[PDB]
Amino acid sequence: ATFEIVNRCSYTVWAAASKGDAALDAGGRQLNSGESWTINVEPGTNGGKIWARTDCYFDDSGSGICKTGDCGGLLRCKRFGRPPTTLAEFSLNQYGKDYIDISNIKGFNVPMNFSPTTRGCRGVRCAADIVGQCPAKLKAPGGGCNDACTVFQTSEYCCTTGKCGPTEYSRFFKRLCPDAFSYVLDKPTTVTCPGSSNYRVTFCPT
Repeated sequence: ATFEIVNRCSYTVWAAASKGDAALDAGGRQLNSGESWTINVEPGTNGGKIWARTDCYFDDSGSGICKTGDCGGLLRCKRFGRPPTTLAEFSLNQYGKDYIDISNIKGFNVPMNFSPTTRGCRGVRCAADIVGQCPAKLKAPGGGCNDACTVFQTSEYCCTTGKCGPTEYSRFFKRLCPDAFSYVLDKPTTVTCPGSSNYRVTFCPT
């Protein structure tokens, strides 16, 4: 499957793509403002994620740091990124269908649209100014808006027991972005697409 990753932000981002235990395609790349990078993701990929990283520095070997979304200091991510990270999430070719969503469960750094480029389903978007409106206690000094689990490490925010409800913090993410997951047990906003659809992830779509 192809994913065109497009940076419409006015700032550079370092895109990342991983399924947690491996890179997808090259795993990461710099995207200056306006650039597009198209990756290939193997059919059947389960639990894939794409995200933006901000304020990165990498040496000639591809090792360094980012302020949001850092994946073990690598340009080419093999693992998931450090919160806060707005997440484009997908599982492909799952009994004949693809499943896509956006999640704020690991916080928010960059606004995102995640849409199919082929027929048969809609896209999802979280493009509100979550960083600017972020509750004081969730603001990440390194940049972005943390989720409450990251900040407070409670069973209720992290849904550790698989019993948790919405919270004042989850409701903030949900109010700003109704079409993204705001906590682990949120009413799903997952979209079913035809198996083997192709996609575009756009940072700063509006």
